[PDB]
Amino acid sequence: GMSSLPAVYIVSSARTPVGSFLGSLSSLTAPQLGAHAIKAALAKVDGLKPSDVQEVFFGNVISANVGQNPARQCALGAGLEESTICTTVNKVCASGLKAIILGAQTIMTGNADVVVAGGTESMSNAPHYLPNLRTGAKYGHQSLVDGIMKDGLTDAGKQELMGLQAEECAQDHGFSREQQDEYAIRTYEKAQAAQKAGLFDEEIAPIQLPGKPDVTVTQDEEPKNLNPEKLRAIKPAFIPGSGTVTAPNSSPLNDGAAAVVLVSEAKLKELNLKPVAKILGWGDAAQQPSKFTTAPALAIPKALKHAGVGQDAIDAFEINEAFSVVALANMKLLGIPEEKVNLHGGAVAIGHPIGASGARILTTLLGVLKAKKGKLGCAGICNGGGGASALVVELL
Amino acid sequence: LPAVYIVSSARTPVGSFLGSLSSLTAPQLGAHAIKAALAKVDGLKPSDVQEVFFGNVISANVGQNPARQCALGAGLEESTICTTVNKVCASGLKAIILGAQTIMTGNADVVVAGGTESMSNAPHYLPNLRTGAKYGHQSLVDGIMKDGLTDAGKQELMGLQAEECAQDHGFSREQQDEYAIRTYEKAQAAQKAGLFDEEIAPIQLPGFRGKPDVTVTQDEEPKNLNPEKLRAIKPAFIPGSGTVTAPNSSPLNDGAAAVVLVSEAKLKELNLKPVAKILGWGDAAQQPSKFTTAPALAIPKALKHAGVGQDAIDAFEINEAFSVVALANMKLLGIPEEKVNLHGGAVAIGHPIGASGARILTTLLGVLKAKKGKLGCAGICNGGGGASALVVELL
Amino acid sequence: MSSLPAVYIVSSARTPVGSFLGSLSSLTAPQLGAHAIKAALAKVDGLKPSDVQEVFFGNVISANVGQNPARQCALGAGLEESTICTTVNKVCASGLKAIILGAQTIMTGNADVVVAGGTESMSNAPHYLPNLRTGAKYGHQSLVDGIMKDGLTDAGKQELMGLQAEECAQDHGFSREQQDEYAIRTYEKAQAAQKAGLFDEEIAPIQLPGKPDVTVTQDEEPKNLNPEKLRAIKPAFIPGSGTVTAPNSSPLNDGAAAVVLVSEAKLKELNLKPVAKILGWGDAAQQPSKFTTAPALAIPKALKHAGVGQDAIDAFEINEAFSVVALANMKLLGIPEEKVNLHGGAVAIGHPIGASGARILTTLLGVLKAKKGKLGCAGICNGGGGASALVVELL
Amino acid sequence: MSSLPAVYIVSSARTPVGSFLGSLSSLTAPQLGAHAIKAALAKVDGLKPSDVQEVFFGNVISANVGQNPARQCALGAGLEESTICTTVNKVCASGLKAIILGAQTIMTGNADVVVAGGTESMSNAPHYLPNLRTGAKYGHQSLVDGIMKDGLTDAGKQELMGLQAEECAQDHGFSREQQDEYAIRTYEKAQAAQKAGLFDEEIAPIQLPGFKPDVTVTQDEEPKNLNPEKLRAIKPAFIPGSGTVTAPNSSPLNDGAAAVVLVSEAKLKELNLKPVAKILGWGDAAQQPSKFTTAPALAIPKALKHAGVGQDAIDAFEINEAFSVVALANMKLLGIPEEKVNLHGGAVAIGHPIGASGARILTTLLGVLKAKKGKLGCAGICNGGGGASALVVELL
Ligand SMILES: [Cl-]
Ligand SMILES: [Cl-]
Ligand SMILES: [Cl-]
Ligand SMILES: [Cl-]
Ligand SMILES: [Rb+]
Ligand SMILES: [Rb+]
Ligand SMILES: [Rb+]
Ligand SMILES: [Rb+]
Ligand SMILES: [Rb+]
Ligand SMILES: [Rb+]
Ligand SMILES: [Rb+]
Ligand SMILES: [Rb+]
Ligand SMILES: [Rb+]
Ligand SMILES: [Rb+]
Ligand SMILES: [Rb+]
Ligand SMILES: [Rb+]
Ligand SMILES: [Rb+]
Repeated sequence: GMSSLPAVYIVSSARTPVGSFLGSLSSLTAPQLGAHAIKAALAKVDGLKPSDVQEVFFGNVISANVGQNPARQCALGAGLEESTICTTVNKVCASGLKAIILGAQTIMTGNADVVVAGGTESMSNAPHYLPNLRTGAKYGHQSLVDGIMKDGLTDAGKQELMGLQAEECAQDHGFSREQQDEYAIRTYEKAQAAQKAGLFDEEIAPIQLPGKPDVTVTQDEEPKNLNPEKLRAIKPAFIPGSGTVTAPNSSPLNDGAAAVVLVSEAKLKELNLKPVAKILGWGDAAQQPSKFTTAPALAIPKALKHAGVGQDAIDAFEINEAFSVVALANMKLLGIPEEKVNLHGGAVAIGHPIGASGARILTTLLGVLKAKKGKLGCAGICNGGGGASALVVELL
Repeated sequence: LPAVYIVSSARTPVGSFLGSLSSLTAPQLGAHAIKAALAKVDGLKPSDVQEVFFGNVISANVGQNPARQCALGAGLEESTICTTVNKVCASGLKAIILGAQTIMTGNADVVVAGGTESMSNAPHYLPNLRTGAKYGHQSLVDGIMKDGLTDAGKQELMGLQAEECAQDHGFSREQQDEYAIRTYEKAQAAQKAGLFDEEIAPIQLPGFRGKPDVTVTQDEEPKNLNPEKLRAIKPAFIPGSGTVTAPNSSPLNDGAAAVVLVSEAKLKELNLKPVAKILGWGDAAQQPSKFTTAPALAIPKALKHAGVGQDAIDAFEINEAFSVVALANMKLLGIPEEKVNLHGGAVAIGHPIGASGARILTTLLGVLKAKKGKLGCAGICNGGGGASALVVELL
Repeated sequence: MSSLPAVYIVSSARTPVGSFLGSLSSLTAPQLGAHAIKAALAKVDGLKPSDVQEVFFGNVISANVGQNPARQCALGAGLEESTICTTVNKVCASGLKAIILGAQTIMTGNADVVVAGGTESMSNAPHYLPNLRTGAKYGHQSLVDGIMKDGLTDAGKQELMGLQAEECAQDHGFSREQQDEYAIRTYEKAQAAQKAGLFDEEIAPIQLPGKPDVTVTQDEEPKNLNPEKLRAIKPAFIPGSGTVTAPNSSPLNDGAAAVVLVSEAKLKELNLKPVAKILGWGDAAQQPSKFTTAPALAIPKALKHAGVGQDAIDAFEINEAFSVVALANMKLLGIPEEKVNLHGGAVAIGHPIGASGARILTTLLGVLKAKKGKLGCAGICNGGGGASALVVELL
Repeated sequence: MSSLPAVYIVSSARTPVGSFLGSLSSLTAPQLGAHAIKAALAKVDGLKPSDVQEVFFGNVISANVGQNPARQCALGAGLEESTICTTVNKVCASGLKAIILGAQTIMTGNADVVVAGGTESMSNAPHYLPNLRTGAKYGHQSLVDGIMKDGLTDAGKQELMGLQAEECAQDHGFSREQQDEYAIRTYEKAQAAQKAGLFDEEIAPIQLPGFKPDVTVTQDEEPKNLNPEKLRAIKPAFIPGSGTVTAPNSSPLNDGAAAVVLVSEAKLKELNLKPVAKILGWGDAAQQPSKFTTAPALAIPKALKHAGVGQDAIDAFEINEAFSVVALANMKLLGIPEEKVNLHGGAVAIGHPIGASGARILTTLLGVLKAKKGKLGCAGICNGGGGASALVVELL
């Protein structure tokens, strides 16, 4: 059981704003975004130094042309000691949450006391691939492969976009274009309402862009884009005519990063640190790849069981909105009412930098718990390939 | 914390760059190694495997989650948890470490861990098509150079980091060439004595347009040694004064390796016979350009974590990123070469970077069984300034 | 020359000249060329498009335009499938060499009605991947900009034309200031001609399918004159001491131009009213990096072929590949600027390279009419060392 | 043409024709062209390379060849920087239209010594990336094969010329078997000519310097590849099942160049040059693009009428074998017996470097007239887009 293992505390978290594809943060690389989130998270822990960080796990999916070990570049960019252990993690969309699980485990096996974990993604700076230049292609037109499509959005087995599998999800659990559109509208409003109230101000670390004075990106870029008129009238994106999944009710392509700082019980009292939360348990699950959309229906109960906590005891859920239908399907399958789900909006309105989103939603979950005066939270995120990861936190 | 047992391991032949295995993708190599290792364990079904950690560095164009593709191609259940890991050249060993940790915290009873790389199939990148470039010649980036072989800070290839290592600790073109010949001869002796045959799962490549079927059983590189050609070849990274060459460096390669890990409880429940027991591990890191000598920190950290002294180890696998890397670390730890890489190393065998961390552990178990040894240690440096080390006991 | 059958220009037309990636960048080179051909034929009272027997059309950067750009221009303009079509490349002189060949084909009796001219879409010039058939096993590769490679780079020196312009400033002693004042004068002349409607007759406006429809009626570059910015900008090819700038060089541009040529017998048969008579021509060439002053050879040769003295020419068109090219040829030939490019030149109007040779001829006929002149001469240098020139009489 | 100034051929020369990515693939198009020009000039006793005033050179796929391929050919062959140089593109007819334009430039008195011909390096045709200047934000992108785009595809229908060859087989009733047995006969004629040394005079062997032993390329690469059983058993190349056009009975893709040296009557007498042949006339013609296959049935009578020569007076024809079916159809339409056609084999067996073939077949034609003691020859060559060019010569 968890209680036979040492405790792990979150003592801070931070995230960049989430920029739009080729948008506000498109000039920064994935490690520049990662360094920014790590540095801002560490600056929040009173009593802890960046040189105290021993190990880093950082998610990143589309690592092509990012260079050697994205996590190492995030760590050194943030002013961490060159002695820091750094590992990049790829569990597609869940990478940012699995990096946190692996960070927690490294404290629990006793191999570190201070760990930074999270994820980063610069989808704007994902390149195109030329796959056959070494052996040559003697004759015929050839292809420049979009690295986002190939390594981020296509299921490897069926060679099928995730949106076509989200469409399969809509067929599977009975959710219409209208049901997905009105959900999409509601989470955009929740995200806009949070923005208007300043409820992202704590978690977000504004970015200063050089160039005489500086430009500052302080807000997530996608929430303001809501136009309910065009949203309900838009042509569907994956099945012309009878499709239900659209770009407005799907997650966008985005840039962003998020980071949490984990410490062991020894270091927490030895440095007399203020803990923000405790990790109570986690769960990974996986099923048929084309059914990844509902893999949180397995991961979430497994994480609750690991934590020894009931689904009704949870005050707030973060169920990552890869698509609107993903949130609706898992809510129906679990019997979770939407009034406890994605209370400041979700990825459909906020953005989905795929390697970071597992940590982004945990960052937001902590804000939701403080803002709405809850204690227990559960984050669940599906990933292409059939999997999902889930985590259970107690606000301290 | 619960004990972690290795019940089997397997590896592909290591193919040469654009060579015997260049038609196979990294998930194809990885799946091959996984189901080969699982077939060696009687009493364990492939459906018993709950989680997979697989190393892979140059993942571009491999498709979503290389480790998931390795697991599903190997016949594992769609319920398996699959994570791809990149710690550059240490990826295959760090995957095994994460796998053992997952057993130790009680979240899995059967884990497959390892690594794969198809350097033959690493693409080139066009990085500015999305925003465009109005006028000017543009660059196609070689993914091997950018994401595998170039240090991020210095923007210098690994062979220049290895020239630092030579000047830092005092090894000449002669001492590195003599070492390369010794490890080539050690690799050729093992092939002839059949000492790789257990650990290598041969790959069948059937041609069927009237073409003949092909079986790859050997590692492709060891046979290529020519000491006369080796000694007289020109330097590769610094003209005239350089000590590092292509023959005394590791090559680019294709390969995969896997281990099956089980918990103390599952080993008893299913009546499994263990091959080894993981005793401890250690990750370490220092200045990025000095990554060549990071094993000098990782290896003692892994020895200390395991409660085992340096003089107790029967054999070391110190991954030969370059001949000079083995020579430098052998100097700083005080290890005699008579207890290092006893069946050859990556200079002669090949270096599919994502896989080598698990490749040298696989070969290490073959060293201990053949030499009738008890305690083995493997450490592997990685670009960025880090290294990973692991200590096993044969049973 | 006079001892051969006479050749008459019965019409001419040009597109507006669009800026690089500007107002005409959505049209392909054959679409621009077809537009110019159709508009030239529409001006000839008593001649049908079906009477056109043969086409010569210039085009330099033909990559990805498809088979035989000239044939595509011809069919796109509505000419018969019986029409003989040949694409011509003499780099920047292509459009004028095309007209020379068209005249010769009438002179040797093989046609009575010929359309000739040139077209270029520099906006739609592709990038090249040169080594994908045989492969490149390892290393960063390049994507070659087709404009630089096939248009603007001298093959022997592998230096861009701007550096040949600097050779010209050094060889004939023209400072940054002299080049800048020339550039301002030619922009002013182009703007004046524009505003006075003097390009209205020669230009065939282009309608783009719509948003609603957009019509392009004016050359895009002339309005861009800013004298203060032009005098203060940094030099574009040699830092610090350079003299050649983007303002005082020709730009990259899109456009086409065409003339309709007929024999003397066909003029009478169809009772056609000629606009001008071709009196003679000349090509010349010298050292490739000195292509800038090859018109100082080709212009005297064309005048001698035409049996016309230099002083009798009422207006010259000396193509402004750079401001320094006009200055140097005016100096070498002793031609006063008051007789040169009277409605502006390519520094201000634009330089679609395969078309400019025919573009300046169309403009020259307009100049001779507007300024009440009879004899004109067009001269255009080209990458590689060459130049072409042609003498016309306005009737 | 009789009332027009005379034009003499004083020499000709061609490279060996190399297979696609074969014996000559390391040479650029201007390197091949320079070789042919220099070799042709070396044959003229009493004429210097510095006497050449003007050059017309065919070349179709000029992408990445650099400025003015013809100029590069001329300067590479050692001609003066004063030489006037123009590159010509009438697709497959380029090399013969170049010679026509060269003859005209003598006839109008603007030159007395002209070199004309053509060159193609199909091995070194690049691929194109068409949308890098404006960018392409998202999606896989095409790399266009320059051979397919600029050499082999009719611009109107976007149809490969092999498909229009099938239209020819259907239009004129030529079976798979008629095309195959024609192909075998022309391979046999090429082999027989090769073996008897009948190409030795016209071919200029190429010496490739070793980077490694030097390599001399002496013979055309394709004739030896004839395998009659495999030629008859191979699948069709363009229409599965019912197709009649195959790779063996079509022209290959090839590298090579050819050149002729032309002089005026005055210059022939001034330098006391020995003429090889006289150009008697020429003709170009065109029709519906997809019927380019039988455009030589228009060009040949037009060139004969221009020359004042009857079809029956011709001792030998070169009808360029773009496809076997092209030679069969033009022989049928014009009533020309095969025993007068391509007496040393044609492009199906020798190869088809498209910018050079128009000049290559004229060089070979001069060799056939000498070997067979003929006097009057006619070369005709169809070209993509609907055209053809033809030329009549008299051996002196
Ligand atoms: Cl998965
Ligand atoms: Cl590292
Ligand atoms: Cl030239
Ligand atoms: Cl045509
Ligand atoms: Rb701090
Ligand atoms: Rb903040
Ligand atoms: Rb959206
Ligand atoms: Rb088994
Ligand atoms: Rb085996
Ligand atoms: Rb080696
Ligand atoms: Rb008309
Ligand atoms: Rb008329
Ligand atoms: Rb007009
Ligand atoms: Rb300009
Ligand atoms: Rb000679
Ligand atoms: Rb010869
Ligand atoms: Rb053939």
